[PDB]
Amino acid sequence: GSSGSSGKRITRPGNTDDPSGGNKVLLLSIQNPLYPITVDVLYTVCNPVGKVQRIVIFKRNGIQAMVEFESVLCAQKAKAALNGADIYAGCCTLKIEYARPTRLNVIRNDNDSWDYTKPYLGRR
Repeated sequence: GSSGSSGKRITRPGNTDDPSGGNKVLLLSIQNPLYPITVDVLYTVCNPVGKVQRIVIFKRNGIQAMVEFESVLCAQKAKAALNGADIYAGCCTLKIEYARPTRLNVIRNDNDSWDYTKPYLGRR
């Protein structure tokens, strides 16, 4: 013979979430990028506001690119100065939007994505 009781209580790893907005990283979306938009084009109008950490240009349903800043503060100002900052003749408008993630990723250094923070990669 044998006998035993089995009991348990609901348990989840997830923790209370929050819509807390504000991050050093900002999702920049170029509007009507008829002309090729490289990290330079951005960092060019971005630097004028503050130091830039890195810029990753991806192609997902529209020429997009994420730009990170030293700290959040800088992001606040930069966001504005860039918010609606026309780059080309009535076109290539900048559409900044506090990205979801706070940290970015850069496989390698190229026109697509550039990493200023660490300019030392290939000591060829």
